Amino acid sequence: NAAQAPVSVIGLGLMGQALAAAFLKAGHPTTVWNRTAAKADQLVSEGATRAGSVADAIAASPLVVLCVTDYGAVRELLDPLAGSLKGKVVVNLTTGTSTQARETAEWAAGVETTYLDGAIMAIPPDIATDAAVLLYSGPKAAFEEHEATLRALGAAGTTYLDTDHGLSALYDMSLLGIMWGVLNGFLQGAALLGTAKVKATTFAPLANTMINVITEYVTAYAPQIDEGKYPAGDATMTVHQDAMEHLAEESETLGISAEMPRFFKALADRAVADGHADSGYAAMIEQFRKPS
Amino acid sequence: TNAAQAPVSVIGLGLMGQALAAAFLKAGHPTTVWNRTAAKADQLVSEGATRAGSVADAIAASPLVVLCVTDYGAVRELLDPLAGSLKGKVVVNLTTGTSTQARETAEWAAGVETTYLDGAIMAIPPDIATDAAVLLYSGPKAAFEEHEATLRALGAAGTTYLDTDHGLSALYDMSLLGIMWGVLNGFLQGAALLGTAKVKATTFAPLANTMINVITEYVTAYAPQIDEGKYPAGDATMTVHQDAMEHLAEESETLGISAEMPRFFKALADRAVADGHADSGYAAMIEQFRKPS
Ligand SMILES: NC(=O)c1ccc[n+]([C@@H]2O[C@H](COP(=O)([O-])OP(=O)(O)OC[C@H]3O[C@@H](n4cnc5c(N)ncnc54)[C@H](OP(=O)(O)O)[C@@H]3O)[C@@H](O)[C@H]2O)c1
Ligand SMILES: NC(=O)c1ccc[n+]([C@@H]2O[C@H](COP(=O)([O-])OP(=O)(O)OC[C@H]3O[C@@H](n4cnc5c(N)ncnc54)[C@H](OP(=O)(O)O)[C@@H]3O)[C@@H](O)[C@H]2O)c1
Repeated sequence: NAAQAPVSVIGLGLMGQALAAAFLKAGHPTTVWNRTAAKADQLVSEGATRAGSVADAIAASPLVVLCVTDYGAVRELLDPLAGSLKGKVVVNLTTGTSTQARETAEWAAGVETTYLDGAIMAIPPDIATDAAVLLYSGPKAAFEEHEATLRALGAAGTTYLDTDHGLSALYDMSLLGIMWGVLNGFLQGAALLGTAKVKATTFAPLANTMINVITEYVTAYAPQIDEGKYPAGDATMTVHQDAMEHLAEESETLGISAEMPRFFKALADRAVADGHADSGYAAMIEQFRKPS
Repeated sequence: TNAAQAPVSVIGLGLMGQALAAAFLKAGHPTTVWNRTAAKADQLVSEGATRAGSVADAIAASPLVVLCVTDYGAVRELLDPLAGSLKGKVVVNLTTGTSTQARETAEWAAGVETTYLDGAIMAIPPDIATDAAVLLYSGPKAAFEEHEATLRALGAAGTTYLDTDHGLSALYDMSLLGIMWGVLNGFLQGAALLGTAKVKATTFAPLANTMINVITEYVTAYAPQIDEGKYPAGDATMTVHQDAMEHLAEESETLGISAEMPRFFKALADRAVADGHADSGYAAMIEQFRKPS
């Protein structure tokens, strides 16, 4: 039970406030602390306990969640309190780099404390909804002990990765790259359809229907990438390349941007040059691996 | 019982045409077929399709006539000579082409008093007649409604009417392919990045798909902002997007993979910031996609 699983939240910015709110509404006794005291007021009025100091906030709970600007801020808060951390589980949902995650984990074992490094794939209003994804890396046992508590932040999207703490930051970037790819795809299409007086609101649901179809292509292409074998099946790179041609041309003609379609065409042109005219789109992995 | 009463002819039996005729046949339509190279019809004829001897026979055989050939040059070559023969027929042209070709062909069709729908197929042949198939139609609404049930044999869930401008089918086609490449390139970027830490693409795939599903909700929220020209930050400012694109690009260069796409994405964001949209949400990016380059 949640009443038997206390948790402290250190950092009550926009995201930290929503995490504390989620812990509280799921029935955890929730201790909070922020450098700027007034950011706790709304949460205190709703039943959270205001800690007197960072030390108190750590002592209050066996599970300690951090969510501040950067890992500089994290070290500033925790360095002085090494002794205070023994036997606690620290869950750091601050966004940072791979190396920061790994170095912080190293420092934590050094002072005998358990450390998970997380990454939040969500905006504050989506915390505690099925739309929330939250990634955790580090010791599996500590994740299992606190799984039920952590699921208060997003029951469906709470996801353990592996032991390397640095995976959380890598998966974060990788998923954001997908987000920008999807959204830029949609925006290109809205601009094109806009020249024929089609509204983006009219286009959205059909765009989403298509995005859902494409997830099946992701699933089919994945083993091809791992095996290094790129059978055309469906459609050759030559067919993709020709279709990219038409998108670029019709974009230049109708008076909108053609930069992305031309950039996409260039990548395909390189795969053709490397011998993959008759291979399928999975062969494009080779272009994304080539430096600069 | 309905399909037995709804004949359809298919003109063009290439890889895609064969799958369309197969779908019509297995849904119980009496299906007449014709191909220039006559032997490509054998498999379908053996399964119960009628071999039309000529294009004219194929047109006489059915009230609904579907074409699916290489290009609109091929389409005109086949149909021009048969103007008079087409009165009272519905011609459904699922050949891929440009906007202008659709509109010119529709003009020719009214000229010879026939009904003409211009379609585009967003599917591979094996996906025809599955819930994965999307098929787009533009032109007269009444003709689409009359034959909707029959057409749904090609993909019951994804058979979609757009509007009266015949040219819309080709525009929507391109727009959706752009989305496909954006999704797939996003996935490939991520697989290459995770591959440096010995994470397999198959381990990454399910999480990538979970995330793609979440992103559909962002598309839905951004769409009205685009139509209204008002781009409230809500969630995440362009400054936040810009910084995160920075980190993706840097970590990519460091780990020895391509950083061209992340840098290209950053460039577009840099221009939105320069135009004053630091505190706007991602919908403000529509302005960059509308600028001629
Ligand atoms: N907002 C989102 O949608 C979102 C999504 C995913 C991930 N994240 C990540 O979550 C983390 C927090 O984001 P946010 O949205 O809450 O940012 P924010 O609203 O700007 O708040 C930042 C928090 O860090 C604290 N802080 C900064 N420097 C500090 C220091 N030296 N000592 C003590 N406290 C310090 C702030 O204290 P004061 O309140 O005293 O200034 C505040 O509690 C970031 O790493 C962010 O990238 C955010
Ligand atoms: N394959 C796909 O995944 C796919 C997906 C979406 C859209 N499409 C579109 O579907 C259309 C057909 O593609 P496909 O994949 O079926 O191509 P295909 O396998 O190359 O077949 C082309 C068809 O067009 C016929 N043809 C070409 N010129 C002709 C002419 N002058 N007179 C009579 N017939 C002619 C061919 O007859 P012969 O057999 O006698 O050559 C054949 O039946 C294309 O516009 C394509 O872009 C295909």
